[PDB]
Amino acid sequence: DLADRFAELERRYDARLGVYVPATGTTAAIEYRADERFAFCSTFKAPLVAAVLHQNPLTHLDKLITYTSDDIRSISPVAQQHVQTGMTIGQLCDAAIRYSDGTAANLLLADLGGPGGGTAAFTGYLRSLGDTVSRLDAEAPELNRDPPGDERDTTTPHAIALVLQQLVLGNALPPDKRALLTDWMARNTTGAKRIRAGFPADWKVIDKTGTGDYGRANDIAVVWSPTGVPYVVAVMSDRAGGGYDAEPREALLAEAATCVAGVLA
Ligand SMILES: *C(=O)[C@@H](NC(=O)[C@H](N)c1ccccc1)[C@@H]1N[C@@H](C(=O)O)C(C)(C)S1
Repeated sequence: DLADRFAELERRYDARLGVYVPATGTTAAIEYRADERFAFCSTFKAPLVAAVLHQNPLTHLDKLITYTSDDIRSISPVAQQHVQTGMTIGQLCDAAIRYSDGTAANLLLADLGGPGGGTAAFTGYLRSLGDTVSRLDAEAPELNRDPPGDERDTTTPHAIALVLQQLVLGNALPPDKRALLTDWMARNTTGAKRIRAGFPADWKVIDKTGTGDYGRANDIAVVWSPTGVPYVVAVMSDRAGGGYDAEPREALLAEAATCVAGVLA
């Protein structure tokens, strides 16, 4: 039984696990702790890129953004290198999704603009998609640090899956912008050991990960069967029992995804 398997994984990893797969043509929704809040961590970068794409003409991708030494405040594998040159909006989107670059995401939040360095506008974008649950309150590095249970900087597996479904499968974005987001997630470099590890190689997987303090490890994905039937998969986890420095455990997500894949096969 799925719920039993998910509970077994929680015990194995001393973790809290949340899973949501929306209902489809012939499958019921899969849900486990799906309405409990979990920190977004870097998963917010996927709808962030959607918001920036939606907000602007496509060629806003070519706008060069400049920044400085004091802007590097978080893991930023790509932006660390381009302080002098600056990065285009398209480069920032690419880095935010594919390398989970924190500076890139902070700069995208500032591009979106408005109160809270862009976090209010980000939240407003989610509200426009019918998500009355999620909230972003801080940028990097703070957004990954809220104590377990705190509602700041949280979503739920259910909420984020419905958002991702609209962005990738539905009509939240026009086809050209939708393809940009989809391709960046398809080319993600950080997800090999999470949802991807749970699905057979002949399933397509696109995803965006997040990792945070208190053992936080998330992954949100869209997967397509070998015959092109898509499913949205959100898996979220934390390990409050280990305190702030608890190690995130990717294997928990790989195992959860393997269980989901077994049901969807
Ligand atoms: C988003 O979740 C980001 N997380 C962090 O910057 C955390 N402070 C962190 C936790 C563990 C190791 C390094 C940083 C980025 N997204 C993560 C991910 O996509 O899983 C990351 C580890 C690639 S950094």
